Amino acid sequence: GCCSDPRCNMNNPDYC
Repeated sequence: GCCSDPRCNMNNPDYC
């Protein structure tokens, strides 16, 4: 999903 964007990444802790 969002491994490069840390914001999107932190928004969805269960996934990358």
